[PDB]
Amino acid sequence: PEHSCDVLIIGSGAAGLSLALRLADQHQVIVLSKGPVTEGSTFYAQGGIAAVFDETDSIDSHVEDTLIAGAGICDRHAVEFVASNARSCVQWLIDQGVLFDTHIQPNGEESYHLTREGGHSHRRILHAADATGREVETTLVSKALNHPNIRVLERTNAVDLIVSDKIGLPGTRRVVGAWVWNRNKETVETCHAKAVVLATGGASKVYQYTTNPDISSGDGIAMAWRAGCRVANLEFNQFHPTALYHPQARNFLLTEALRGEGAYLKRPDGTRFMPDFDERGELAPRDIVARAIDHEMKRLGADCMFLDISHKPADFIRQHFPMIYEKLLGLGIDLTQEPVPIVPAAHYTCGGVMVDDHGRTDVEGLYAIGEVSYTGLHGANLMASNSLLECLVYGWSAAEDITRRMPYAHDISTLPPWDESRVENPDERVVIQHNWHELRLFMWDYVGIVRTTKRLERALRRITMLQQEIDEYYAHFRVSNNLLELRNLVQVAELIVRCAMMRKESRGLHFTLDYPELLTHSGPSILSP
Ligand SMILES: Cc1cc2nc3c(=O)[nH]c(=O)nc-3n(C[C@H](O)[C@H](O)[C@H](O)COP(=O)(O)OP(=O)(O)OC[C@H]3O[C@@H](n4cnc5c(N)ncnc54)[C@H](O)[C@@H]3O)c2cc1C
Ligand code: NA
Repeated sequence: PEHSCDVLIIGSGAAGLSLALRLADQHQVIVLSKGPVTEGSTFYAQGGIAAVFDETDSIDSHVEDTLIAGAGICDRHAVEFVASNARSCVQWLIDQGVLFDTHIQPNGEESYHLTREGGHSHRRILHAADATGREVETTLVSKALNHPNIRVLERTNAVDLIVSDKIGLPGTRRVVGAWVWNRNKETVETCHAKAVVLATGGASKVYQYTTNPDISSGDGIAMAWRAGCRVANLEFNQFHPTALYHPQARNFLLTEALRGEGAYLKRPDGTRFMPDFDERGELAPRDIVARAIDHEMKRLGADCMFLDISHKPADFIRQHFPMIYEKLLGLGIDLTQEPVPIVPAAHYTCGGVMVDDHGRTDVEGLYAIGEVSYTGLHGANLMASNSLLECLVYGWSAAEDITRRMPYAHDISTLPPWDESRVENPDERVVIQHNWHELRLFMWDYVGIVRTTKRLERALRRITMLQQEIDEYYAHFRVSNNLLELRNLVQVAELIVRCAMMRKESRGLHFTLDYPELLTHSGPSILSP
């Protein structure tokens, strides 16, 4: 028909492309990508992927580090599980063409050089200079493009998934495709499939400041919800503690790896502030550091803080942080000689769509893996470099489950075409622009790093106004990117806030002045549609 395949993968970053390869030798796969095929967080990951490779290190530490960085609510099977398959998955990646920095020199022979970021307690982060992402994305991309059974559809923005009991199909609720805005030809076309996989990324763009590409609008979280999936833990959004505070800093992240190799966190006056907050100093986990930086900006009334690796050999630095060095230089900053100004910005969505060990969601035929998901691995706070890591493990387990299921799968039926609504309004379009800004601004102030019930009230009320306001002014409006994206950001913002109002405690990334203490029995926050 319009478009047909066996497995439709929505998203083409680490989660999707990698899942796509595993499926390719025996399935017909179509990977969508809302912008160019490589635009996505993955392409921008710097510091690398955690796995366990050193004789000295052990799966045990990597788990325990994760259970700690997760502030008590990581789900254990989930952490071990995943702790227990990296390299293999990491190895798989390598067997695909990925080149991680080789050492040269244990004191006998060559290996994979390894960094560390906060919460780690052994060195096990494979990287490629200070720009792992480019190497992974670039490669999975190239493999998927040169494979007969995977069709890559760029500039294709999914709008919603097709659920059988919603289009009068009979049988249990299950996904059977998605309607997609074909950016280039400006229609919504229909894509049929036997399995749909959400690999869309996260949502940090709901926040005014973020380390993210402009794609990270939470679309798949929203799609899944509109389709019936429960979602969880969306109050746990991570604000990476060191993003560049420079006017031309579109949105840039200085890797945690910097701290991992000696970088320092300083006050505008030169002093190191972390030890006022946590023995773990520069390498404590992110909810705690981000909070400290936030605390100090407020107390001091300062625009910012600084990241300094000067104390270190120009050469070390330039060989281990090429990309960041090349690029702070264009902004007339010398990572080699000066402290860089940095601020905490929205970086990763710890929560998302509930899914089990094979990436399955609550709706048959619908999977989700990667940042768009919630597995239990990150509890209340991700540990650095577990993210790409989750993307890979779940692309595997999911490939396995699907593969086993495809042979018994129902035959690809015809579907209703999307009802292109078609009204226009040059001015109201602009308004859709005001609202996006509006949202991102109030979520920063009202569902940010420090929180209170009363601010969460303000946030929900404003989101409610936005949704009422949207049904009313943009239910008949012709599809477009901005409108698609705004419906999604607003939807996801609701789940975030509602999840945040449920937690009567301060844990991991959720900190609220009205409950500074810990409950003794916690768990995830769960919302169902
Ligand atoms: C600056 C930065 C650095 C990072 N560095 C690291 C690191 O070194 N190590 C690590 O583990 N993690 C790192 N992360 C976190 C980790 O990078 C991400 O969580 C991971 O890349 C998420 O990948 P993904 O496959 O799940 O989604 P993404 O790579 O973000 O891609 C999602 C894909 O979904 C597609 N998509 C989204 N919405 C739609 C839609 N509506 N319709 C159709 N397609 C859609 C997008 O087009 C995109 O192709 C970093 C993140 C950032 C932002
Ligand atoms: Na997630």
